Amino acid sequence: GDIKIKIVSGTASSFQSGSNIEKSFDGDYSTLYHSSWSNGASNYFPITLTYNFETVTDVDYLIYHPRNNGNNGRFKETEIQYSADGHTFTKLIDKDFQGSATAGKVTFDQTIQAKSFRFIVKSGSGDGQGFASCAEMEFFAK
Ligand SMILES: CC(=O)N[C@H]1[C@H](OC[C@H]2O[C@H](O[C@H](C)[C@H](N)C(=O)O)[C@H](NC(C)=O)[C@@H](O[C@@H]3O[C@H](CO)[C@H](O)[C@H](O)[C@H]3O)[C@H]2O)O[C@H](CO)[C@@H](O)[C@@H]1O
Ligand SMILES: [Ca+2]
Repeated sequence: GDIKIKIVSGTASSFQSGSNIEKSFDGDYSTLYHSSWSNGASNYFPITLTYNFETVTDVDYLIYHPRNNGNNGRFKETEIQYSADGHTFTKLIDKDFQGSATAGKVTFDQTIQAKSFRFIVKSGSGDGQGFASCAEMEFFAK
């Protein structure tokens, strides 16, 4: 029924080497995007994650999949943004994933036309002040 949108590239303002952003769109729920393990800085958060499609595309909802074992980096408070040209970004919604260990779905009020999505991760679960991590990020159209 629903169509999954292909993520072709992305960026992360913080990553641990070997755990860069593309590990969250490789289709494998065991591989992780993971922010830098050096999480002691006062300005460590927020962490900004950008997911890019090939072209502007119709999108109706997204699903964030946290790591399915371990508690380091489960998203908590975020701002979700998107962009129609990959450069200029528009606030979509504030979403609090609550540090949940299960998938978090966000359904948009209306279909949006996006080439890119961006997550401003303000907080995340884990040791110390927390981390940001993601097993898979998915985007769908109805
Ligand atoms: C024993 C020790 O050094 N404890 C310190 C504590 O370490 C936090 C650390 O604990 C576990 O890791 C151990 C060091 C060891 N490698 C192990 O496997 O037991 C956690 N691993 C597991 C499987 O539970 C570590 O989780 C990892 O953390 C990474 C980020 O650092 C990343 O998120 C990985 O994905 C994740 O598996 C981690 O929790 O740290 C405290 C304070 O920070 C210190 O006081 C202890 O001495
Ligand atoms: Ca993955």
